[PDB]
Amino acid sequence: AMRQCAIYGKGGIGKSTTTQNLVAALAEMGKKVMIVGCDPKADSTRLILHSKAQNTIMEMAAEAGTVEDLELEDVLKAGYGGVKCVESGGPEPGVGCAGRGVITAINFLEEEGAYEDDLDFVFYDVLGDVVCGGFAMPIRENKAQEIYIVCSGEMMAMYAANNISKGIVKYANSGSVRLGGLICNSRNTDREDELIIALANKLGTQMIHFVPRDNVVQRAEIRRMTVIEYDPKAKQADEYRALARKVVDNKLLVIPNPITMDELEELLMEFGIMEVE
Amino acid sequence: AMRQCAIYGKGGIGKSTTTQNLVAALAEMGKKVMIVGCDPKADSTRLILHSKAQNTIMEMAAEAGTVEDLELEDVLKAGYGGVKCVESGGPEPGVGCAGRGVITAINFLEEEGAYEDDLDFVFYDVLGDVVCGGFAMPIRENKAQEIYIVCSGEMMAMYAANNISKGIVKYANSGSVRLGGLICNSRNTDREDELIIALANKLGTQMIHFVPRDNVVQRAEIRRMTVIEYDPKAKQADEYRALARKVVDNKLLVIPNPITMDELEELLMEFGIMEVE
Ligand SMILES: Nc1ncnc2c1ncn2[C@@H]1O[C@H](COP(=O)(O)OP(=O)(O)O)[C@@H](O)[C@H]1O
Ligand SMILES: Nc1ncnc2c1ncn2[C@@H]1O[C@H](COP(=O)(O)OP(=O)(O)O)[C@@H](O)[C@H]1O
Ligand SMILES: [Mg+2]
Ligand SMILES: [Mg+2]
Repeated sequence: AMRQCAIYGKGGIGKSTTTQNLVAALAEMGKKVMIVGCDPKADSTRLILHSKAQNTIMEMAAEAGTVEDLELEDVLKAGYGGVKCVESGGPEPGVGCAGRGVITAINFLEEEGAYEDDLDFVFYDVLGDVVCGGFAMPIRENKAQEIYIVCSGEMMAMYAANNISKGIVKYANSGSVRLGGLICNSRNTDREDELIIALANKLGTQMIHFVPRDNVVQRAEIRRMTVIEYDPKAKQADEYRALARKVVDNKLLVIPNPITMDELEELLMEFGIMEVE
Repeated sequence: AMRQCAIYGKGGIGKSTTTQNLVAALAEMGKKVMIVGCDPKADSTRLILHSKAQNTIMEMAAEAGTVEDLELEDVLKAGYGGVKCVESGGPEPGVGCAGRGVITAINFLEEEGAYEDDLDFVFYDVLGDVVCGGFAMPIRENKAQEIYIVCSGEMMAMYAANNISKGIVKYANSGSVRLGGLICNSRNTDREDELIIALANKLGTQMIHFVPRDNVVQRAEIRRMTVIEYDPKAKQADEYRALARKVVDNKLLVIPNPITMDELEELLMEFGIMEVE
């Protein structure tokens, strides 16, 4: 068995940083993990690979001729802790559907046998600002059974969490895609943890971890590393280890209860977020 | 003549706040303005209308039967300063293309004669995290001749600005869509203004205004108002008046020069952004 997990969230919220650090912690534990980048930014594996980014399946297929001329051994790349990494890519802006490369990538990986019995986890790092096309495919096509949403006390981040939850509800009749939890990537604001806990409770899930804002992340990323690799003794490394432990142990996978915009606004007002100075 | 402008940018960067405040300042000056919401969040007109949000063309068409059963006089709503407001809407998450409602809305507005000679400006408030489907339509179909990108020293915000610029370049052979400038919506970080000026120069454009981070925005928005209406004497009101003046006077509309990710990273490192504590 392997657990298929997808990390969703609005752009810039911390999906790739959180995913790569969580996965590094899992590898440090002895888990075998694959990361599948499903964001056109295509930098979802750079901290595992110590790289600028990674050439995408869409790019490699175009240079090879067709995706079928690609071999899995040429596409997947291993980095820190033996974590295997692949990037979907996507069309250039203004051309075709930004999510089209995700469909091509996931189907290629399945056909080519990337989902070897030995994997313990697959993480898809998925753009979440729209829930359509290839970005909806992990949910619509039952590819990621456990969705974790990175979010913060930002209204936009919570709105995205609600929209992703609506997509999960839409496809609940088929497959087994469920919301596994919210991950609060802190903006260093008062009561933020309480706010995301409250949002999670309203959606029917939980806040699986509160990730502090910590500049060690920037220092590690400037060096193309997870915090786990860059400074295993960092306080922030232990934060990602705690998140990884809780993901491993998590058994709550729900069909979420999307909320109204009135409920979101009440949450913000209640927890004095919009009133913090 | 009327100037057709589109405000693009990543989610949560400040498009709707900036657009509505800029437009309120234009109306305060005596300009006639229409705002067309092109973001599924569909709250791009609430501060002009003093409202929760606005019912969308997609919603109204579904209740009426077809979009052709709708009348312009039932769709457009006027708020502060006589500013006319409409929201496109979009499909629910997981269903169909998130941008489909933008195509329906803009075509409806054109067919129904919303672009009356008396308008001085139309502003489209467009989701910019992907540049495809209906979100690319204002560029692809030559609807917004002047694109202004709201951005900040956030790497994701600058990446979005570059991707939108790539979309402008893609469609430069036809129509007349051009990049008019970057608007820095400040994160209260050192040298941010210099950073966005540098990015603008690399793209071939300009930073048309640096909008400070100011909590009066939250206080006005809690009351469903632009700062312009809420407190015309606020320092931030004068900031939006300065932005509006510079938009009115702006004559630089370029085919931009998208940059590499290496150039973006160098910009961040140069201006010690990622190294600010
Ligand atoms: N917990 C954190 N502390 C400090 N910086 C963070 C943290 N999480 C993310 N970041 C920073 O935020 C930026 C965006 O994170 P990223 O993971 O790339 O977002 P996404 O993948 O959701 O677009 C990066 O510069 C990263 O260094
Ligand atoms: N200059 C500013 N100062 C303070 N808060 C701001 C400013 N600009 C935007 N905001 C806040 O940021 C949030 C997102 O702005 P919004 O315009 O809704 O973003 P977008 O439309 O790009 O998703 C809102 O809560 C708004 O109050
Ligand atoms: Mg990312
Ligand atoms: Mg908006």
